[PDB]
Amino acid sequence: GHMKITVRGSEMVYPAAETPRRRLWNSGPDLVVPRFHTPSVYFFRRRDGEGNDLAAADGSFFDGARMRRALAEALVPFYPMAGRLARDEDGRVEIDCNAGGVLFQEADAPDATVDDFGDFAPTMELKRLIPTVEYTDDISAFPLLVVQVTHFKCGGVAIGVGMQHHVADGFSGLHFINSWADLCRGVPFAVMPYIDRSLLRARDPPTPVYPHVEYQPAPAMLSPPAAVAIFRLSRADLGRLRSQIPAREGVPRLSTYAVLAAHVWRCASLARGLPADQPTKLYCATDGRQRLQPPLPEGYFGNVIFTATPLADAGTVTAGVAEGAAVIQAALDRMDEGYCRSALDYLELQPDLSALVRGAHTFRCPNLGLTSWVRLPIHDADFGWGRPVFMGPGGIAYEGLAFVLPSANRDGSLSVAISLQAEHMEKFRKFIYDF
Ligand SMILES: CC(C)(COP(=O)(O)OP(=O)(O)OC[C@H]1O[C@@H](n2cnc3c(N)ncnc32)[C@H](O)[C@@H]1OP(=O)(O)O)[C@@H](O)C(=O)NCCC(=O)NCCSC(=O)/C=C/c1ccc(O)cc1
Repeated sequence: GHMKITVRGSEMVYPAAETPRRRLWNSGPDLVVPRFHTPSVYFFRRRDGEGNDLAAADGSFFDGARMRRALAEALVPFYPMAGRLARDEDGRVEIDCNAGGVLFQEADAPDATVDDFGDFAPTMELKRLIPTVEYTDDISAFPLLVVQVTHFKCGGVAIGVGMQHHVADGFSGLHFINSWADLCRGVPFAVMPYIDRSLLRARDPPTPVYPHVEYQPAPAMLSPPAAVAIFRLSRADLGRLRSQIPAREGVPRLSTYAVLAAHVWRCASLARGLPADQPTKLYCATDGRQRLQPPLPEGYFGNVIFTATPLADAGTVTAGVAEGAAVIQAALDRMDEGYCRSALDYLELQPDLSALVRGAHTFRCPNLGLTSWVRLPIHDADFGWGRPVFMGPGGIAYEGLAFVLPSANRDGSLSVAISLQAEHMEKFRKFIYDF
């Protein structure tokens, strides 16, 4: 259906104090992440478990003025967020820290309730909860951060975030949002951001020592409307799925990501009807912070995304989750300090990094992307009126792109949010539970 959603006011929000005016150099990983405003949506319920109103003692519940004041404070240490994209003399995209501000707006949905969104699948209707950005040829023209706070008939609220990917990855993006939340809640946030990105500069001279398959063009089909859905697997399902894989003494244990990813990859491949000899490539975003040595400063503010790309004939992936999980874990296992360091050097040698940008052509059939949010603090944004009951991607712009989401409660379930061709989704829906 098409929900009535009325925007009651838009406002640019600026840092509430002096911030540095500068150009901020972007690292190779900053430049190869997707070129969108990464969409996320938060839902907050007006009543708790037992039916108590979650409004504060002063009657507030996501009061706009308060949120904007806290936002302005947050933008002082996180000042690149209030910047704009630009290019350096060489044509390399950078951030112009010019305190141009972020878009904040409020909306009302007078006839819809949080419950109407059901499972919170990242449909184009869910995307309506994030402000829309008009992309022209002037890359400096739009804010890097847009936010909408939407109020519902039930008293509940959605916060829709869109964060231009050059500025921050998951950890750094949520570091900002959660810090904003902390300020709004009336507590100082624990970790000041570290802004300079030169720590991720390549070595001089660059000395790559791997082919870096992750930056090579993805396989094409050997010589359509995209559906979106979300699927929960209970702790017991994930257990049973793991128990299907032989775990023998002396064989290193597969990660839950590798097992689940093998399952998703196998199901998508079967649903797409891939022949056994069709190559297929799975794109796995990997956090460099856990891999680089010495570790980066705790508050490093930027992208530290490296990419693991298992690649196999569809025959290997569909033969079973055991075989697919092994291929994925091997690809993950490659992602150590020396590999991530080599990748920085490799990216430095490229004449034009915009060519390596991951987008529609990257994730589309016969390939796949599976971005884990399992260890991101997506449920910690408490602005003063409680923790969210759901957080997920606002939409999924590319076919073949999927997310692993952790549960908002303690049940240890995981959900897979995914986009596939409509004809293929109909099969995927059945296959993901058909084990
Ligand atoms: C993706 C990998 C390869 C797979 O891992 P994962 O699903 O994230 O899970 P982990 O494997 O790291 O952690 C799970 C394991 O760790 C264990 N564990 C688990 N939490 C614990 C614990 N607190 N204590 C101690 N043991 C534990 C847990 O038991 C579990 O064990 P096991 O079942 O044996 O696998 C992992 O290495 C990794 O790099 N994860 C991070 C990937 C990442 O950075 N994704 C974000 C990309 S950027 C993006 O999407 C941006 C979004 C965004 C969003 C909002 C914005 O505003 C802006 C942007």
